[PDB]
Amino acid sequence: MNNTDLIHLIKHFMHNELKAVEEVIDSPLSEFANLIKVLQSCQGKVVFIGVGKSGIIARKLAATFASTGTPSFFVHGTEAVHGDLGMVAKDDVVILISNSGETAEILATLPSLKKMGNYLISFTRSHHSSLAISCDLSVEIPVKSEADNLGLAPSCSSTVVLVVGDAVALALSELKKFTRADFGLYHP
Ligand SMILES: O=P(O)(O)OC[C@@H](O)[C@@H](O)[C@H](O)CO
Repeated sequence: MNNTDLIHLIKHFMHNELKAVEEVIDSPLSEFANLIKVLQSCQGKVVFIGVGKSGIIARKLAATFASTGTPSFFVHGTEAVHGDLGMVAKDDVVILISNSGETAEILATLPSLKKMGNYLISFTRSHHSSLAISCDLSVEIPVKSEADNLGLAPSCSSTVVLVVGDAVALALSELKKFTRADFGLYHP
């Protein structure tokens, strides 16, 4: 493939991701106000749980929440069922990220988390997913397709969830009057 065509091929995939983000910005995001309110009410930490590429985005979002004034950390969904559920205590709020809302490893956390009693939020592509049905607040982040021809590689979905989560973090940060001086304290 010549240089100009290589460049168009790269821009094709970038553009697919751009479209997926646009689809979400153009959507009503009705439950986002309730999402903000639940997060504002959290008296403990916001614990993000995921596996695979969702889990890597969950790690980014925990770090972004923390760096902008909302204490948060990440627990991997498999490590959770091998003891790390012990990191989650009564006042913590749990956000579980799974694009399908069917990932076996993430659903495996749910019986214990129901016993533990924490407020559970899901980020999935469907309110009808197993995970979403089991959570207290389902946030639906619709993703039509992935960017690859096969539609198999998390690309559109991982990027959309990152943009959505970043915007949530920044709205909470602005709402709580997080300052440059607070930012410097956590970023020496
Ligand atoms: O986002 P869910 O549907 O949980 O899928 C988890 C993983 O399978 C996915 O992110 C993984 O990296 C495979 O692509």
